[PDB]
Amino acid sequence: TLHDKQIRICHLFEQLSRLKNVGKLQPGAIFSCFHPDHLEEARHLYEVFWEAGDFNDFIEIAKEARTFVNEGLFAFAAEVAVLHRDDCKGLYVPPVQEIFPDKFIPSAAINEAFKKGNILDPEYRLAYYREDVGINAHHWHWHLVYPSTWNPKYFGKKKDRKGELFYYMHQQMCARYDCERLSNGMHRMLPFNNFDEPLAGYAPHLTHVASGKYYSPRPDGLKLRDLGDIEISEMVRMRERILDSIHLGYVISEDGSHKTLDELHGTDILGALVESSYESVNHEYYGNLHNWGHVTMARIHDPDGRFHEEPGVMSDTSTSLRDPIFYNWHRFIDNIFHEYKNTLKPYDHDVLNFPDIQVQDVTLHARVDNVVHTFMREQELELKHGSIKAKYYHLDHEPFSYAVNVQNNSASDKHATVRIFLAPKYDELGNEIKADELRRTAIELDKFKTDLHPGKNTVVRHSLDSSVTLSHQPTFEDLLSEYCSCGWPSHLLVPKGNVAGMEYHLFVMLTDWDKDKVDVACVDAVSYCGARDHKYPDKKPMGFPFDRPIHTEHISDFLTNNMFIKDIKIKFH
Ligand SMILES: [Cu+2]
Ligand SMILES: [Cu+2]
Repeated sequence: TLHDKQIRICHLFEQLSRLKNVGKLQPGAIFSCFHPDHLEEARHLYEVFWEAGDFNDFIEIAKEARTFVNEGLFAFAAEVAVLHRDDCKGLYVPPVQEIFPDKFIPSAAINEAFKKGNILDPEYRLAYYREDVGINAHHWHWHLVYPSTWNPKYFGKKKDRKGELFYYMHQQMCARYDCERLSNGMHRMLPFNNFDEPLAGYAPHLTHVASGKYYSPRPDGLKLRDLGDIEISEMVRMRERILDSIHLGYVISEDGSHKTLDELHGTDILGALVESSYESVNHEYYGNLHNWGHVTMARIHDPDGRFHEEPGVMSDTSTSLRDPIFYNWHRFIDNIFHEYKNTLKPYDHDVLNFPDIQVQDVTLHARVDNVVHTFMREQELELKHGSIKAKYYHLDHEPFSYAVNVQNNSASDKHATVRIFLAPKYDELGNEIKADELRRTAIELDKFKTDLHPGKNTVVRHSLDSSVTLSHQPTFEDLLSEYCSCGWPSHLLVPKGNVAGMEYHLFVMLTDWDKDKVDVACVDAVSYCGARDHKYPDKKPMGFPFDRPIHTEHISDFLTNNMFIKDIKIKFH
């Protein structure tokens, strides 16, 4: 954690733009976080970096490898290294939007400051969400804490419930996007499940200064076609083999034997073979579905390379959320997991009820009570480390707090985990969204431990303490819970809502912490990012109580005593 070490790490990712089997991908080219060949070389470099004898040696071969290796590859590999090396514990890694400002700021803005029009598509209304600097940044960091190439034996340690977190992090990005479509009066996103459908287009307007090239645009009307490395009918075959297994209740291992998709580990098993991580039980049979969709959608404009055009924004984790088809593709992937959760039996009163506890009231305090206000806000970005500043505007909300009045009818002190979620009340056509439909649109706002003393209790919690968000990201000139960069953007905690004020259900559930607790640095954004070197500190399935099918029609009829829904309104300006 010495400042000396931080400054040295800070120099490694300064103006970016034994090592035999590294240096296959060219400098200047756009690195793909999803293509198998690209990730294999990324693995080799972070393996060299973790094998390095000490911090003196790690900085040495690293300083050495960046002079000839691709800068995307190097950044990926160097961040996995800083994050997992014991000697690097305490050290931050500098903002990705500062390393490569050209992946977060428009091509025009970069051009308009190098040594110094009107809207025609409704999707532009949602650019505040998809093109947000912090959301794209988070997505980069999330995949580096949880990489698909992670080999648990090599590193001597497991990433707990990584397959289940792949599912949950991506289900939440989709659920949060839909709250933004409905906020803007639009329908919920449809899944790209017929692979013969023509895709809608997107032009990213992002240059790749390192070579004077760009992330290739996608016109409207192209349909997925076979690339040299994969055929589309092979992806249809992977989807069918997975649904098969989901409906049978078991998965077939490489040795031909049957692993069962039980309630404990089934989501994790399935997450490992759908994304396709190293931990997949049978890669030759189930494939690499999620990651091959990213690749075929990213190179759809040049399936076989003859045009020598770079991939689209879908090939990178720092830019894929910008593209509207990211959500179509991930709602299709979320449907695979949703088809599995539906084979699970609805929770019983016993698993939901926390018996002597009764939540009596919930109030959101914020200028006007039970109303949250959002607006746009400017921020600058320093471009001199990856040029000087560039201003942009993002969604932000006003600070708020929750006041939950609990009644502990026990004669002793209980310990509870307060679970807070937010879900829209109506759809864009004024209809009440039924209980089961809410499962797909409920976003996690918080999860924290509280102590309940007998009788009346009033739990106060502040929006800034949210277990979903990153509370701090120090700039490059700052470096010259803690030190990790994963976490949802604070300014994007709740949705935009509209000018009249949109209705949202604020759900609060209190469960028994002595049943949820599992046995720690970087728990700032625990919900979405987990904890460093520790297993996920909640035994309940991610998204509880919304992951299994709810058979009641209205969600208020689903409520037990330890649950409460307060209807609030989010208003924009
Ligand atoms: Cu992702
Ligand atoms: Cu993805």
